[PDB]
Amino acid sequence: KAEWPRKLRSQEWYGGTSRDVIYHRGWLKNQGYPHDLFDGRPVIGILNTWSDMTPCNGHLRELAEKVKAGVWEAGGFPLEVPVFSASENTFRPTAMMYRNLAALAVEEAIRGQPMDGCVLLVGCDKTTPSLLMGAASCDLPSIVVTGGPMLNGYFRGERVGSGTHLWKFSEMVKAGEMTQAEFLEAEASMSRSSGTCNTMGTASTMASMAEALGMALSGNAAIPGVDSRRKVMAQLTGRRIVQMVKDDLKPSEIMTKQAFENAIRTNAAIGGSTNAVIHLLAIAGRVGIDLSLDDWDRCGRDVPTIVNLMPSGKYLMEEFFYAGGLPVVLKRLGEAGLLHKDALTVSGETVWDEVKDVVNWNEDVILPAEKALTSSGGIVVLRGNLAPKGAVLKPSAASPHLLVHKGRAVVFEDIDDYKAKINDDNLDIDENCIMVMKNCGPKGYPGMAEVGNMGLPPKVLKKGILDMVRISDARMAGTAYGTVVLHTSPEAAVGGPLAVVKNGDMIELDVPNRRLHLDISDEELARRLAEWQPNHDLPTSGYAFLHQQHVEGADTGADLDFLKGCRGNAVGKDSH
Amino acid sequence: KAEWPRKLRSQEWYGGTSRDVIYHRGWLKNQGYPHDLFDGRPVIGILNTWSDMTPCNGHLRELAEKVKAGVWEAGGFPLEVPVFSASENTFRPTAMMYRNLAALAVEEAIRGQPMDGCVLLVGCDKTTPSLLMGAASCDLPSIVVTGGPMLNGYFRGERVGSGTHLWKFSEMVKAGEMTQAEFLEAEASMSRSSGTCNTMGTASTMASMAEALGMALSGNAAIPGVDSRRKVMAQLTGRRIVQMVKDDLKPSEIMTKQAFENAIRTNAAIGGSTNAVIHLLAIAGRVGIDLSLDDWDRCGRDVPTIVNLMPSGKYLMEEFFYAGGLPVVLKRLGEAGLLHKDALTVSGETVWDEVKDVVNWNEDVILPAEKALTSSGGIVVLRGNLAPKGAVLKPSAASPHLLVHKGRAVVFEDIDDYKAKINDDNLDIDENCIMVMKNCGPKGYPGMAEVGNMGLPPKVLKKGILDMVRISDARMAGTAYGTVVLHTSPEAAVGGPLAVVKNGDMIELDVPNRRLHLDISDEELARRLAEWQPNHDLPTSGYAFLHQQHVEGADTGADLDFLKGCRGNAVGKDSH
Amino acid sequence: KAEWPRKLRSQEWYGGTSRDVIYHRGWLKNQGYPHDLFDGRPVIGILNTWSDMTPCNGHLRELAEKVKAGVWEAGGFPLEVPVFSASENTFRPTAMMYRNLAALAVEEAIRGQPMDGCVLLVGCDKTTPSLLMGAASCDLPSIVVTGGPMLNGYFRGERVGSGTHLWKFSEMVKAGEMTQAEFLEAEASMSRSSGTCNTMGTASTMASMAEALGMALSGNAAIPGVDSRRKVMAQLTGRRIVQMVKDDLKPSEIMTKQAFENAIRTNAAIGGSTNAVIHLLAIAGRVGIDLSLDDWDRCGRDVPTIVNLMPSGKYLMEEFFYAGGLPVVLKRLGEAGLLHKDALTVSGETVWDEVKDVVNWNEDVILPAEKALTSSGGIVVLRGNLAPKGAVLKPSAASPHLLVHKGRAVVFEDIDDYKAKINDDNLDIDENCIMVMKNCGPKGYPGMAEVGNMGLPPKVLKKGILDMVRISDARMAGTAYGTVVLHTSPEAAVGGPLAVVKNGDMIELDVPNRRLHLDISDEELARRLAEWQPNHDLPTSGYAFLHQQHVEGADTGADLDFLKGCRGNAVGKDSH
Ligand code: FES
Ligand code: FES
Ligand code: FES
Ligand SMILES: [Mg+2]
Ligand SMILES: [Mg+2]
Ligand SMILES: [Mg+2]
Repeated sequence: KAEWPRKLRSQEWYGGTSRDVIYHRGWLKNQGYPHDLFDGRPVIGILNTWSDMTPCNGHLRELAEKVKAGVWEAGGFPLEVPVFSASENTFRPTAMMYRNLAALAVEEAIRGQPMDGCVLLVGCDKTTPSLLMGAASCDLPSIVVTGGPMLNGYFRGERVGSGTHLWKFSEMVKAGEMTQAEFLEAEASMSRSSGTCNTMGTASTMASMAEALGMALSGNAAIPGVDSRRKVMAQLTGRRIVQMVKDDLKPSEIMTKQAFENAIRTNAAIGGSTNAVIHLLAIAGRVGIDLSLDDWDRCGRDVPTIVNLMPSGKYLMEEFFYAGGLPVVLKRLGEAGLLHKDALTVSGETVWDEVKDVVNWNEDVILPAEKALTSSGGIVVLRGNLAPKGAVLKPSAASPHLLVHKGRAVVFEDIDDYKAKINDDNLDIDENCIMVMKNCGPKGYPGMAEVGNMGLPPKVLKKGILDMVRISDARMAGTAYGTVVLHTSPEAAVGGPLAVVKNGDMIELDVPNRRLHLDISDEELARRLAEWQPNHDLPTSGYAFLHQQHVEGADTGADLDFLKGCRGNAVGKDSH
Repeated sequence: KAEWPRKLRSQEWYGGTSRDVIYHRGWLKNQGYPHDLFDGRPVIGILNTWSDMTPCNGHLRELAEKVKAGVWEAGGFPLEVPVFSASENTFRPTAMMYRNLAALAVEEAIRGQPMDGCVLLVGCDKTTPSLLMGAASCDLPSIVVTGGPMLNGYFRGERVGSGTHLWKFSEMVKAGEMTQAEFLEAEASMSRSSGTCNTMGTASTMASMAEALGMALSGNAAIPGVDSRRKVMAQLTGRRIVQMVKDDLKPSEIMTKQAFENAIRTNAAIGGSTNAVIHLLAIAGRVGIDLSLDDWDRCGRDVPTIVNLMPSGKYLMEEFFYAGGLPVVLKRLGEAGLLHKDALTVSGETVWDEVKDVVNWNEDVILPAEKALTSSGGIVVLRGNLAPKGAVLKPSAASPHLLVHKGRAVVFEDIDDYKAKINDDNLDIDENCIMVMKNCGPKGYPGMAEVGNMGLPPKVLKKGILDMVRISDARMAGTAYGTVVLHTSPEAAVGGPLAVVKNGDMIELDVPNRRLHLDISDEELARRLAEWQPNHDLPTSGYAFLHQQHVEGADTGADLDFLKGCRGNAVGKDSH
Repeated sequence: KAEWPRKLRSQEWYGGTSRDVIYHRGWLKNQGYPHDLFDGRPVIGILNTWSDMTPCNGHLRELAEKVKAGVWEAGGFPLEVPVFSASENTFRPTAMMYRNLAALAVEEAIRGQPMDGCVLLVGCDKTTPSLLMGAASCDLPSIVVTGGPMLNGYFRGERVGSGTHLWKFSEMVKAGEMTQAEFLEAEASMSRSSGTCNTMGTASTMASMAEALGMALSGNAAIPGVDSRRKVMAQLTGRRIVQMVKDDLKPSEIMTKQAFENAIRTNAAIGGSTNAVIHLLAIAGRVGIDLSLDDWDRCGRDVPTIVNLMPSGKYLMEEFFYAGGLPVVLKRLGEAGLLHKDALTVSGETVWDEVKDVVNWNEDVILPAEKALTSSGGIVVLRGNLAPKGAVLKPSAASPHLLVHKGRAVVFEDIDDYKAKINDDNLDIDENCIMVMKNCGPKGYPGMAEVGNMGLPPKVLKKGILDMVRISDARMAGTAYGTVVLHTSPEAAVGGPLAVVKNGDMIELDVPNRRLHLDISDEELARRLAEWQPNHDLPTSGYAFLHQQHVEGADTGADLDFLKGCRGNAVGKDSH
């Protein structure tokens, strides 16, 4: 470890008696700080994604105060810094488009200001990855505090998740099976405490990825946003980041290729969102680890999903927490040759040393190896002429008889074409057809929306059929079922083969052999591709234009090309 | 109703251009208020019992902000006013001693300052009664906001209440049946969100009493302190109190003898704390309603306890809430000739009009009339030479074979004598003995502590016996079982017959006939009483002295004598 | 000093593993505190008089957060506790009546809860004395944080104080010499930042008394409530109180008879409010120091008033601060044999060691000894048959030719009689008359209002006469001029000789000889006194009744009799 005492980067702002420093120090003193706070003790930036418009993060200012208390206790100097908050439930066209913008803004807010370490206060879907991406591109000691999930929803005395019962309550408000005064009580019971989606959606998955990567204190992922112990862990986190600054325990020493592999296997074990694939690839591209879609494939194999939570299962995050949460799961991976046991965490201990003594307190929700939901619930990476740079599928959430399936393509040229055609009873489609949607990726939608879980055509569900093969260049909510191929790359909008799929074309899906094949000749594919031109709207100005010019494919994390890698934390030139 | 517009009492401070008013108005303007806020619109005092030392009320400042928003929306002028917070879990000798002091301080803070209406932000045990007592002695329009109970505690995957498992975890930390690192996780799971005790203890009972008296919006009692809908109800409350000021909807028009009777029957139906007896008698003595121990007896009869919650039952407040909470219970009392249906509430509607359409969503926790826990779970008032001014007992929590019981007295001269003798194996006591404790009432303890649920002597539980008859002048937690006689009045310390009970004396308890008899001659009782002198310590100064001089007996609510009644809201003389 | 480590009184609540302690500790943990905060480190109660209805204290919650940060830094456990806030600008009949009630409530909030030390967050007039009174009756280590004065008011480009220009702007709104839109800008400029009255009124005087008694860090009195350095001093105060708990630096070791004498001389040097006499006598009666009106007389002599501030002078608190504030003044008293130099302060250093090196930066506001306003600007204590227990007068604010004056009495039987008669042109009064007002003391007004600075009769000011001798049993604002005799004791309402003064009686005022004489025979005084009966209204219930029964005279500080003295900090009996 590094020498303590030493001159930290904040002392470039706050150390000495040159005119430069009495400007910086004397200005900050107008908020009323004792002079010894500028003596070179660690200055801790608390990066807070709280916003009134990101209700998933509604309690994060209370957590900031707990962090602050911990920094004070440990003799640091805490400064809260709000950062761009990309909420999935408010941002249009899709929060995924603004993740890279939050990451840019976080990076520059870190490097450009006198902070020595970082607490990443996160919660809603895209906050966790964008803060880790921006923090990783600076490589100052950083630690994640997770907001935590909402409590269980109870409407009429039954367990309702968040986003699950969106179908029944909209179907019933129009089909007259409930009042409007009945419907307002129903909505008020789905999201009834501060916090994130309480299924194994993107928020729960990314909190789990943060803890499994070792970037948060052990136990961080599953505490309800509203439990006392979430405040406790916030204050302990504030104590810890001061020591981490002294020791210079940097993210590049935590997010090693072995830690990413631990996260991949944890994603399998928890049945986590397919969004974690895109985000971990993006975070690794900031740290500078070589991580690929193929790493997701090889490390995901033969890891049973063990947590019995919707969508894949029965319970919600509350129960996952009361059973011991993510540590119990990490133990089991360690008891099976799947965990890299000696991976360093932010506590200074190894992941195995943190988890090895925890007890599973409800085997109904953290299942024994025998009663697991799937024996290989990792994500699979399909390749072929239709996805030359790769596509992903969650086999746990699929239908056995459709894992190997060939069928004829019904094509939707974009999201509007899909909504026009799907419910139309004139559409030529049966259950062996393969639904194919284009122009839904990063550049195409724009922003790669969660439209990949296309709803089946009404004339197909009338037969009592619940699943069909669907392919697109889009994403999918962590909450989903069905045999869905996602993140098809290159996306249609950049001229990938998926752009030139026509109705009637034969498509073969072969998951056991990781194959996804468009059954046309190489000549016909070549001539269809040479004829291609970008049919979607091209922005001419604004951030939309920037994203259109610079976003990459979901196969490498869908980052902006000029933002890949780590640019360090060197202090910039002085402003006077 | 009253005339609106009109000159409200705040305009004595803030209306006109006399020097008196530009002092008052001009000073308050240093916090930055537009001038039209002083135009005579309702000035709403938000009386907040939040404190860092009353963790039951930990989230009340967040609720104050929701109330404030509602007052703003409705065109009032909101001003937060902290008031004395008597927390049962911090205050020694007992929070009951400071309830009257909080009520005094609340009363004077209302009458002495320019507020036209009151929001009573309450939660922990004694806050609800002391704020209602002080507000009732002013009779300005007032409305109660309840903090709400803590979530269910889960330690190892089983439901633990608050205060229930205090026995097992202390027994096991010393008997070595769990680590110290195991014990710290256990404690951190008993009280794991902001709020009050989540059984049918004094806090849940007094929240229910407030709603049943109609002094809070319907649905107020059972929302977890931490549920979104508790904030919603806070904001609606802030809107409503502005209209109530305009209409002059005063507490004296809500807390009618019929409303108190509705509360008494609700206490029976919910199996509520015996503390509600003392508090409702105290609140009624401020409003000026004639309510007596006998009213508790007659109105409590033949009301089954229907809510299946500890101590009397199986579940906790969370489940009571998800089933529909107190409105469901008030409906059932209305569907049975037990409710005064036309009693006015603070909403402007009648109690029956508020509840009549609500649905019971879990009959396991709000039981049908057939499966009720007791068919007459009201409280009973015992009288006799031993309690000439009355004593109370909760028959639901008693043992059938001990409802009628005569036995010989084992006397404990005070609380110290009890702890010295109870575990001593030399003590002459069997299970037919009647345990009798003195000097535990208002003047005696001092403050009437919750020591009435005396623990049995170890040599008696060795036989597998769980209950004995106990008598004292003390109180009991809302959480309790056993055949216990409470609030024996006059207390021992003021020379009531309980003072002169000696070991070996025959005592008869006869609940069906409301009898509690000390079997000695009237001559022997007279000569024992003439010999009496006050053996406990007499304070010479401080608040303890004031309480010693002026507190009355638990039979009339244990208020201070010079604080009984309503002194109105007349503006006092001007300070210059 | 005392042993550190040791078991502090909070460990009676939070130390061990008995059931008693897991109740207390486990409950407080619902706000989310790490377990080691209960390890016996100092628990610091931050007693906060903030209220939306005490605008003088409007920024005190921000200061509480600065204190909290300091307690955290020093390894204590900070808990904010709101206390009763007696604001002079809102409370009717007068905040003086509620000072003893705030002191009672503060005392019991300290002794009854698990705090080891106290930060007294104060500001508006009566907050400082009531918190010191309550804290002194417990004698736990305590330290004062002062809110600070408002900035200078500027209306039209001239310096206006707070309360000074109340005459001109009310005279002009009715005499048409300004618009109503002009008048609203004028009021908005008198009180234009958060803080207390910015003259040498009661708030500035009591802040100065706290610093001179050594109960606040040096420099505490004069920082504008709104200056950055007031937040700095709050945080330093939070650091310091943790050490003070460890060292057991108690108020009884700071408020020695020598410290009170230092305050008396400081009051003279600053030309402080006559209210400080009543409050210091009250505080000393809690500590148990023998301090008397005579101590005020002897120690006040020959101390020139040096601070050039209204009412006695030209500038306001802002300028007093920029010149060095109270330390500069304490130095000068030390450079003149007037200071007890070795008096201990809360910093651990002596008062002289704190101040001895400070520099006077504006001798226009802290005057040299030559240019002083008065050479003996202490307060004088008059005695005689008319004030047998004493009366006070500020000679600086008097008229030289009226210091020795005999005249005939014009009597006002109470405050209502005065307002009825004073402006009536039929009243038999010239400038040699001595105006005498009764029934304005503690029991009489009730509450001893600031009505002693009676306005002269219009027919007297028409001659260009600005001063007349006035006598009453009332108080006076810190802001005042004129030859006024105050705090006449015993007050009229308790049968003091002032009760039986009749029109035409000769009264002699002789300040140089400390004499105030009612020129009637001892026989006529005796028979007038035997005929006396209490003509004012007697309260029958409520706090008014309590005050009527128990308040004493202004000659001993006007405390409640049963609240005099120190009752210690012994932990009370356990509540279960
Ligand atoms: S919307 Fe924020 S967690 Fe799903
Ligand atoms: S201690 Fe506050 S609710 Fe029981
Ligand atoms: S009114 Fe609060 S300082 Fe004068
Ligand atoms: Mg999402
Ligand atoms: Mg209780
Ligand atoms: Mg004053």
